Amino acid sequence: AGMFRALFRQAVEDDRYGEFLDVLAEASAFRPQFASPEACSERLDPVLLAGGPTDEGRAVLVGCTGTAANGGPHEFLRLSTSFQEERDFLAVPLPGYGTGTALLPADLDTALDAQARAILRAAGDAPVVLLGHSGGALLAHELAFRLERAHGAPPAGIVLVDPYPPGHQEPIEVWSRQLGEGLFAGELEPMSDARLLAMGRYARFLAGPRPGRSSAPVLLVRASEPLGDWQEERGDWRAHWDLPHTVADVPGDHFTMMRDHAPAVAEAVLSWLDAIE
Amino acid sequence: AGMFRALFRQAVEDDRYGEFLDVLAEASAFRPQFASPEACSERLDPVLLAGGPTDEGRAVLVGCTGTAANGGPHEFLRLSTSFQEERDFLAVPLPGYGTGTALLPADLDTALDAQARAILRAAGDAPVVLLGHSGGALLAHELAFRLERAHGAPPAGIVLVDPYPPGHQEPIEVWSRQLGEGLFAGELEPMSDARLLAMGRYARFLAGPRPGRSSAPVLLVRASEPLGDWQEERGDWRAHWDLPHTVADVPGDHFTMMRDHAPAVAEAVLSWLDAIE
Repeated sequence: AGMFRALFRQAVEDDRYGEFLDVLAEASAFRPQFASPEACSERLDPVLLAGGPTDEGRAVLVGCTGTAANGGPHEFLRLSTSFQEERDFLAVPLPGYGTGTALLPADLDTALDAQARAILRAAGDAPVVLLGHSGGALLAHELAFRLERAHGAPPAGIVLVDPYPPGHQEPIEVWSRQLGEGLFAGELEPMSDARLLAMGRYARFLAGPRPGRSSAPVLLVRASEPLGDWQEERGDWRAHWDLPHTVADVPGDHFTMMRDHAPAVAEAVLSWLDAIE
Repeated sequence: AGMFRALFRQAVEDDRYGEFLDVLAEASAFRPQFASPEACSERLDPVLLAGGPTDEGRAVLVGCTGTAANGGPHEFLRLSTSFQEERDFLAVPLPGYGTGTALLPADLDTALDAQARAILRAAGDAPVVLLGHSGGALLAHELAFRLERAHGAPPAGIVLVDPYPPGHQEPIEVWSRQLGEGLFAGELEPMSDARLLAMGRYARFLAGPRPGRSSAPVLLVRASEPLGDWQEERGDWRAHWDLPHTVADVPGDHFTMMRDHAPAVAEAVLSWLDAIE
């Protein structure tokens, strides 16, 4: 399709994923934006992917879509099947990826607020537990902090699946070629240039300094196999979070933990949710 | 057309032409390149646009295509008609703008060597006078120096039409909006994203330090009208070259000197050529 995808393919071929993500971030400043949560063009209505049991007061799980330009509403499909008959699971879209092409958020807080309003409509009064994978894990925690402080609705918990926060990103930078190759392997259609610009823009959002820590307890779910090669002498390659409530290790790598081994992730989540309520 | 064009249009509207030319330069690093003049994909066969009188040892004019993404083989068409029955006029393409998409040069010297070899073939035994406008004027001079220094064959002269070399570009920045608007106004079809990356790549080449100075005599041709508003207390808005052999002023501004007033440009060239030989 478009030139950004062709350039990005070349960048991954030449092992320069990070350099090209910076180009996408810079280019993204020239796309139409939205600066107030109200100015948002898309409907961020969460999609119900699994139903809980017929009852009460139980937490609903909200999946926070990650930044992958090849992603979208299919991200949590495999995982959600293990929640059927256990928990409601809602998937909330990320602003800037839809349709027409969606406006990009002016800053992260503008996108988080538009998500927070959509989640509060769909969840009604049930307690909310957020879940995210990789960059979606970072976004789930930033959203949890936004719901606390700007919307007076603190979530009951956060599930961070393989997060690599600023200061602990080194292994995911070393494996950046595998991230890029996984984006192309995961194409169900050619990544549009609009979505690659969204991906670059959110990546830069989530690299910045964001000191707030949510008060909600954190479940840290970690892959057990490394995504690529790794020298023992470089230390621990694993995902990381500061002071998690619970830590769970599941089979698979950064990618296959949410595919072939998604049931192991679901079981860690379900046990944790029962414990904390 | 493509996303780069739409981004560029937005950048011009927001008075950010220069910042977006930098995004194009950075992005252009991920296009396939050629590193040897042999490895150049397209053939740089110079096109004969006007023929001189049939007789000897008269110089032929070589038009050095400029950097504008909206340019190409039409650039010298109205200028060349005034050379018919006076001087051979050849237009040499600029590598990376053609065709399958054209390979970009690894550095400016690589592209200049490719042009140098096509020109030496096409000109045969005739002395050569190089001519260029705006960014093409900077390229004409760099080509003149390459021919003298690396190929041992200095041209008989250089015609620089409205050059703004590094160190003398304050008007080019003050008028950046008008330059961007003149690019879109000059479109005969939509600027392709490949040509926009070519333009950004050559613009960065021409911003870098290039110390070599040609020993060929220079005709400096300047526009007489300012392209935009300019407080004369700043200094001179006009085009500049150090130690020109001759200076000629022609009607029109930076753009209209070459369309509406090309005959005035041609007449200054033809009179200068007779003088130096």
